[PDB]
Amino acid sequence: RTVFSSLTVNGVDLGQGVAVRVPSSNAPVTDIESDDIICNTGFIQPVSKTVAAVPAGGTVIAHFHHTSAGYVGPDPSDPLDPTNKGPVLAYLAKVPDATQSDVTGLKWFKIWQDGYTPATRQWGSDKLFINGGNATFTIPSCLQAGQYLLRVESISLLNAEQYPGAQFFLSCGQINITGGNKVQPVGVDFPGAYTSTDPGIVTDIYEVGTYTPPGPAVFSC
Ligand SMILES: *[C@@H]1O[C@H](CO)[C@@H](O[C@@H]2O[C@H](CO)[C@@H](O)[C@H](O)[C@H]2NC(C)=O)[C@H](O)[C@H]1NC(C)=O
Ligand SMILES: *[C@H]1O[C@H](CO)[C@@H](O)[C@H](O)[C@@H]1O
Repeated sequence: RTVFSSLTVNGVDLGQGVAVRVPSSNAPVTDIESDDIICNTGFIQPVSKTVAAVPAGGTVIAHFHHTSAGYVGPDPSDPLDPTNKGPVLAYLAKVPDATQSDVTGLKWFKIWQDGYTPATRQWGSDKLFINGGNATFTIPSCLQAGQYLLRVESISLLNAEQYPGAQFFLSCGQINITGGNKVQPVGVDFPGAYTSTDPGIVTDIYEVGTYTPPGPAVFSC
C-alpha cells in the first residue's frame, strides 16, 4: 500500500498535502469501472485549494509514502511494500478549474510510466522504492498552458492473476501549466481506459516474461 500525497516542482517542495487530493487511507482502488479509478476517494478535508504553477518542460516529483501522512520516519513498507511488484504511471487531463470537485468526463493522456525490464527483473515499483517514493518526470514542453489534473498511480500486481486483484494506489495533483505551446493531446476516458482484458492489469508476476503497463501509449511532443 502507498499514497501520493505531496509534490516537488523544479526542486521546490510544496509541502505535505499541498495541491494534492489526498485519500484518507492507503487502501487500494480495486474496481477499474468505478469513478474511484479517476482520482481515488475519501479525501482528507479540507482539500487543498493550491494549484501548483509548473512550467511546461518542468520537472515534477510526485511523492509516494506508505501512508496518507507522508514521511513519518523509518518504515520497511515506505514508500511501498517492495514485494508489491508493478508499474508506475502518470497522466494529465486538461480541466476548467484544477480545484473543481467533478473529475468525470476528462480526457487523460499518459506522460510517463515505468513498467518492467525483463533482463534486470526490475519493476517500476522497485525504482520508486529505491528513489524513496520520488516518482520523477517532466511535463511535456509543447502543451497548451492552463489548468490540469496530474493523476499519478502505483499498481501492485502481487494478487493480479485474476480480476479483481490488481491494487491501484493513486491521487490527483492540481497544476497550472505555464509557458508551453499549443499542443492539446488526445486523451482516454477514466473509467474506460483500463479493462479486465488488459494483460497490464491481469498478470501473474511469477509468470511474467514481457510486460506492458495498461492504458494508452505515452504522449510525447
Ligand atoms: C526525494 O525528493 C525529496 C524532496 O525534494 C528529497 O528531500 C529533500 O532533499 C533536499 C536535497 O537534499 C533537501 O535540501 C530537502 O530539504 C529535502 N526535502 C524534504 C521535504 O525533506 C529527497 O532527498 C529525495 N529522495 C531521493 C532518494 O532522491
Ligand atoms: C527538470 O529538472 C530535471 C533535473 O532534475 C531535468 O532533467 C529536466 O530536464 C527538467 O529541467
